[PDB]
Amino acid sequence: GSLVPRGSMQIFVKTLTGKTITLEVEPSDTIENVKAKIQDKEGIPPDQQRLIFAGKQLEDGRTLSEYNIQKESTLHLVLRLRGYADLREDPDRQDHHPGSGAQ
Repeated sequence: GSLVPRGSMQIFVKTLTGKTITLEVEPSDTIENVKAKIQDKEGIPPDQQRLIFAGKQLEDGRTLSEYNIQKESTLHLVLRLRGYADLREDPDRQDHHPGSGAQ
């Protein structure tokens, strides 16, 4: 059971049962996008997923830069883990940008 990340982001996450899932971290990366990383590990829904930082749980969904919070260290956010990962058929899309280059 091993898969390769897309954003090359790795973090430490501990579930209630003890399971561990790799999550992405960044100043401009909020739980909104992070949900795509954790979803590939177990597939836990961010809508119900709980965010626990420094033992304190939260709910709001903002960036570390805007919320000035420390999530690029140790964060554990998992709701009723299950255990389901893979290398194929995972939550990941293309990070391309628009063109619009006329003469």
